[PDB]
Amino acid sequence: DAFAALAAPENNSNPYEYMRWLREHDPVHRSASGIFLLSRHADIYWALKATGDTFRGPSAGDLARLFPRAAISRSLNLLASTLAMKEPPTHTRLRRLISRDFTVRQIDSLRPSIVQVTQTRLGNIASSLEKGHVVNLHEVFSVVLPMLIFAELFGMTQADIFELAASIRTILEGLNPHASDEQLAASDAASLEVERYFEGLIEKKRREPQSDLVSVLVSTHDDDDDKLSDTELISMLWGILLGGFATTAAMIDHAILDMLAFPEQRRWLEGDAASVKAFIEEVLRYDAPAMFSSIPRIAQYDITIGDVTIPEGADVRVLLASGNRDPAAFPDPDRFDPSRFHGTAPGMSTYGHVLLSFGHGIHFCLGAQLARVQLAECLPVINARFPHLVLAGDPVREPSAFLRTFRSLPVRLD
Ligand code: HEM
Ligand SMILES: C=C1C[C@@]23CC[C@H]4[C@@](C)(CCC[C@@]4(C)C(=O)O)[C@@H]2CC[C@@H]1C3
Repeated sequence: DAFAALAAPENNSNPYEYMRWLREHDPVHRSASGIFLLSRHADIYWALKATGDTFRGPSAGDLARLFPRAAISRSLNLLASTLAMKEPPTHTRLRRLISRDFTVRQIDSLRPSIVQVTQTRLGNIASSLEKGHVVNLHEVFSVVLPMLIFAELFGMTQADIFELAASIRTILEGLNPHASDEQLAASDAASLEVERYFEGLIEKKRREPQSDLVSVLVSTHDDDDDKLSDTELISMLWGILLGGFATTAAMIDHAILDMLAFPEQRRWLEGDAASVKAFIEEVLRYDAPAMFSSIPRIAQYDITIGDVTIPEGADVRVLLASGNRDPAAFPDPDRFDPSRFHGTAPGMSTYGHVLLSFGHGIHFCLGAQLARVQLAECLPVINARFPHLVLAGDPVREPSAFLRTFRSLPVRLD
């Protein structure tokens, strides 16, 4: 069972050796649960692009058949009504309600806050590091920047997002096939607390609307529940919150760790916009924040791939991280090399193969530009501010079945 392999402590630090074995010996892998896992870049790309007809989100019947605990799991039923589980026209309706605030144009208008938050945070980080303290950069920068920026966009107070960060982490870990009974229970319970917060937040924004995404969603719902039902509203709030910062923080963590691990590639962070972006794309390819997606893709046909046949109705997952290191798509895949993404469109290598960390197709990440811009603003500043930064020991990873997140990124000045 590949999902238990990826969650095993042995493979927590570097799971790519197992992923390499999986691509070569079982690329269309059937787990013990009957869930399939695609590890080759070309198959992952096809599955993502084919979502719509060949693959769809689960119906009511699929949900009961594949997730028998669904009637009992608050987290699973909240997921079932997010737009990531839907196809057009429903998917098109939901996405258009939220896409404006994530466009290039609107993300640009956040750059002053990103700079301000970055400079304010670093000024305090510098003060502590010049005394010779050790700083958990994950805790005091990597999570803080996207939490604050997301809260501003979404309509949450900074106090709210910090109060809920622990609930978010707990919810996220229950969203994978290897989740233990305890993790699933804890996830459902935290989803309840998050849902109660949003009930309070909805009434506040109903009575006090601002230029934030939650206010737009609530007014849309209040005006016409066929544009956004009560079920779709609460799943959207819960879902966007889940996706709003945890993976961005992990990207920042990975970027800092790559900065310190490969001093030769650090020069890319000192160049023009294109050179900085190229570094960030290679961070995303080299170690995706989500190894695979919690989102099920249900086969609408028997799908024969080589000698393996995926039966109709089967849940299929995509190992984004493995496709990112597939030598058929990225030569010398274990080399960290920003030149792959220099001068090209975002996510596209100079040889025409895409990174997969943001997905592809109808469910391509809504927040990709928001994530990329935050790191493009702060990473060159970190690099210039602290040239003598080093690790003060091994980073402590958040043990996860599928997310590549950290509990600590301990640094100090040399
Ligand atoms: C580096 C940071 C991020 C990564 C690696 C990431 C990853 C992903 C992936 C892999 C998917 C597709 C999942 C699938 O197709 O099964 C996705 C979709 C999505 N992401 Fe991102 N995400 C990031 C940041 C964000 C942020 C900051 C937001 C802010 C709202 C966000 C919102 C969404 C939404 C709404 C979708 C669903 C889009 C749709 O179904 O049409 N993500 N993300
Ligand atoms: C509104 C939503 C935002 C979304 C983005 C993708 C994200 C999840 C699924 C949470 C787990 C990690 C990750 C990266 C994944 O796909 O596994 C999240 C919750 C539900 C939907 C999709």
